[PDB]
Formats: sequence, C-alpha cells, structure tokens
Amino acid sequence: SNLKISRMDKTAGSVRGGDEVYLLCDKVQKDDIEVRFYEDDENGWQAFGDFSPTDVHKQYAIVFRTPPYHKMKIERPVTVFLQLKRKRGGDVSDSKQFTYYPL
Amino acid sequence: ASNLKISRMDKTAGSVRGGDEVYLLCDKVQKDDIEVRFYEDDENGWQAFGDFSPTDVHKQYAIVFRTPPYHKMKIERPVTVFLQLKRKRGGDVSDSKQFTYYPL
Repeated sequence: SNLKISRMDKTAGSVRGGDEVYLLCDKVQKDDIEVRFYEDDENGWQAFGDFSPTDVHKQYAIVFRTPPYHKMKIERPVTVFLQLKRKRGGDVSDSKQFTYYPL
Repeated sequence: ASNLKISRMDKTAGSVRGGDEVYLLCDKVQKDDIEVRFYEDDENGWQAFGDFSPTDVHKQYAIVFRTPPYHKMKIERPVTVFLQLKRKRGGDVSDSKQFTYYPL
C-alpha cells in the first residue's frame, strides 16, 4: 500500500498486447518498479509491462507497453488485475482492473 | 521551474469537436499557474485551451486534459495546429508541439 496508481491512459486493449499506456502514480524508484498483470486464480498467470528506465517520468509516471494474454482465442473481453510492485520487492500498489479484447 | 517542456504525450490527433482526453508529461509546473494553449500562426491566430481542473495536474509533472473545439467545425480535411504549455504569470512557454484536428 506504499505504491499507488493515480490514473491510467487506458484500461483495455488487444489481447496481443503491444498497447502503450500512460500511468500516473505516486513516487516510484525507476530502477525498482515493474507493472504486473495478473489473474487471481489457481493458474496464477502473470505478464509484465514492457519499458526501460527512461520511460519512468520524474518518478511519477510510467509509459509502458502491455503484455499479451496467454490465450489469443477469447470470445468475450477478459478482465485481469494490474498493479505496481518493487522487483523482488514485497511492496505493491492497490490493484486496478484491465480488460483484454479479442481480434 | 526553469523552462517549460512537453516531454511526451498521449494523443496528437482527435475530433474537431474537441472533448478528447490527452495525457501530457512535462517538466515542473504549478497547478494554478500553467496552461495548455492551442493556436495558429494565422492572421486570426485562433486560440483555445485544454480543459482541466487543478486536480488533473498530477504531482507537478503531468497534465490530464480534454481538448477544445476548433474554430471551424465544418473542415474539409484534417487541420493541424501547435499547442504549447504556457505560464499564467510569467507568460513564458515551452517549445510548441503539433496537434491535428479531424472532420466529422
């Protein structure tokens, strides 16, 4: 609960990932942050937000590319959770929702 | 703050009717002392401003805003313009970026 996501560019996208999202957050260290996309279920899937250090703006924003879903053949939009977290870190932000769309 | 700077930004095109949300990452800015001015070199140097309350001025380094309707609603093709960050007091600006309005 140390980390926080204030606002996001988008909350949906192509299951193929590759979508650029602007993320407004509370202070974050550019060398110890990641954007984890995950599902809360026995399978426990997780993909990560793509981006280098330079995309973290003044420690208060992150411009990244979405990861793709593990199944491209989905019939309807699937919602998943996405949060902020320190690498190995055990510190995270509350988790917002992100939906993936078909093709 | 030194000199205004638009680091990067969301959209760079939208509808001539304005109303589109643009994320814009910039250098240090102060909530009640900054503006996002749209305009044209033109004789009639049209001018408009992005809409946003002071709450949309996230941590001094970013601005979430909606665009303003262009002055010609019925344009034949896509019309491009410059939109620079501007200071409400000093009056100084940031290098101007380009934004393109689209027809209905």
